[PDB]
Amino acid sequence: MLEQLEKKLGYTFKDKSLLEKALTHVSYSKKEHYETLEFLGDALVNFFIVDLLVQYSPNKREGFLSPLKAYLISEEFFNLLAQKLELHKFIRIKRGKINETIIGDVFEALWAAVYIDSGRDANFTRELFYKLFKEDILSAIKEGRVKKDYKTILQEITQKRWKERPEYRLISVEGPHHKKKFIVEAKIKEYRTLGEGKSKKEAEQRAAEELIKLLEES
Amino acid sequence: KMLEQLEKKLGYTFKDKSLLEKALTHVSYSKKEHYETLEFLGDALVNFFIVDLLVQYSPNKREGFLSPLKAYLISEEFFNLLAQKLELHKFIRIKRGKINETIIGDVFEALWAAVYIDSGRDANFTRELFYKLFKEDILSAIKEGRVKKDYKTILQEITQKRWKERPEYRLISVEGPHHKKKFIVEAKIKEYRTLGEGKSKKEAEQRAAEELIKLLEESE
RNA sequence: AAGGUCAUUCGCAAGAGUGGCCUUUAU
RNA sequence: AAGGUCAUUCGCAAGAGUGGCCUUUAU
Ligand SMILES: Nc1ncnc2c1ncn2[C@@H]1O[C@H](COP(=O)(O)O)[C@@H](O)[C@H]1O
Ligand SMILES: Nc1ncnc2c1ncn2[C@@H]1O[C@H](COP(=O)(O)O)[C@@H](O)[C@H]1O
Ligand SMILES: [Mg+2]
Ligand SMILES: [Mg+2]
Ligand SMILES: [Mg+2]
Ligand SMILES: [Mg+2]
Ligand SMILES: [Mg+2]
Ligand SMILES: [Mg+2]
Ligand SMILES: [Mg+2]
Ligand SMILES: [Mg+2]
Ligand SMILES: [Mg+2]
Repeated sequence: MLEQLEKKLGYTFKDKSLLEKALTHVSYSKKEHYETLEFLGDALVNFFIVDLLVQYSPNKREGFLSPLKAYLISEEFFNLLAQKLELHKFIRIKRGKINETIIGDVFEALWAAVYIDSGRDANFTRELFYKLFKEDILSAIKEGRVKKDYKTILQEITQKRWKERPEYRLISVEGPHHKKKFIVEAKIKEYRTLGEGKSKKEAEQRAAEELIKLLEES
Repeated sequence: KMLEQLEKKLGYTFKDKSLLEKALTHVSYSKKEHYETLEFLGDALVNFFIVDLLVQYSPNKREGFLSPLKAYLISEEFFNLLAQKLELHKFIRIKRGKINETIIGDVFEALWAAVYIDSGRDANFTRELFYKLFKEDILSAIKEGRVKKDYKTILQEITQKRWKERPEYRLISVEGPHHKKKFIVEAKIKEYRTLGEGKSKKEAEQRAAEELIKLLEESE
């Protein structure tokens, strides 16, 4: 069933045991799993994306490119690129959902696989990667489909205005001990908002988005 | 130019000298044409070189084993060590300021991005050039335990397994001009205490943590 | 890495670098 | 990313994955 991936990919392995290893979670083999390929793949793809950014972005200033990169090398973004490859259909895994973290790990492991299989031909792998995703990446940027970091955007707003940082405090924690929903207040001066999520961080991001919003209505 | 000497050490001659010059130029010297963007590309480029090397020659290729190696091998400190081979500091163009380890580590990244660009974005070629200069020295530093230790992390792993607790760090003193400050910090776990000195809290906590680890290996 | 802040340098301002601190994001 | 820990799964132990929390490092 690797052949469907090999077509979506447009590459055929000279060693299918590499491709297999890259699609295989440890809960299906503690002998041959994506972990190591995931390590190389992260470095290899971060490089692809950054290289891409320096090529096409007119504003080449590190203060501009950086927060772009923080998004385009993120698990959240890798999962989107994986959707083009229907990556979840090829993942050797037993007990556990194929959640965003697994998908992203495989996506990293995959490109490591291609790289090594091509004989560590980074030039080839890079262009193959660009063949698949360059237009998708560049279009996300152009159309503003880049996830905003509201906590950082907020704090930079309030530090310029009041030389202070907002306060996030925990309001409630409810649900089964791994299906928890957090509710968090975010406050600056006397402006107060709420957020809810499945991590303390996620709820703080929501509240902070509301707070940015609230400060603009005023 | 003088660039011929660097080019010699490097084993590569630039087609575009301006490209080389930009990688060696701080913004204090030229707000128009300096190393910042190259530095950005280089960080990703060089990290990859390091990582691919680690995966290639290491028997233990576990995530949680390689990552701490990587964490030292892609650090400003370690890049300053590689820079020495090129004598990078005598080529850097900088105006009102010393050429500290941050500048050198920055230029080390930029220079590699510059070779990369100047080669027509040939990553295979650039990676082999890096290796020619640096592969043996890198592998040998790993082999010979010349890898800097993350004491604060080592220590909290020690105290957590033994006592299910993290050491406590408290500020004892600060000394000097707000831009040339010297910190003294205490690390504590149970009744064991050590002191540490540094030019930043983190560096002092690091020295404190190291001594505490030593203390714990005498009694525990 | 980014923002604020203390120091310092570019005569002050604006803007920038470097050093410290605090905080925040991504990997 | 690592360690501790809560939850959960692999029948328990051992080991490992996933989700939460806390802490630490590197870029
Ligand atoms: N918080 C962190 N501290 C140290 N290294 C990290 C951290 N996050 C990511 N890394 C490094 O980046 C590699 C790839 O990360 P990842 O894509 O999240 O699996 C890891 O194996 C580590 O070497
Ligand atoms: N703490 C950080 N938060 C976010 N991005 C970072 C951080 N440290 C390094 N980076 C990213 O890595 C790039 C290279 O870092 P550097 O080698 O320190 O100049 C930066 O330009 C950022 O894109
Ligand atoms: Mg990654
Ligand atoms: Mg992981
Ligand atoms: Mg990863
Ligand atoms: Mg928190
Ligand atoms: Mg770097
Ligand atoms: Mg850098
Ligand atoms: Mg910098
Ligand atoms: Mg900075
Ligand atoms: Mg982990």
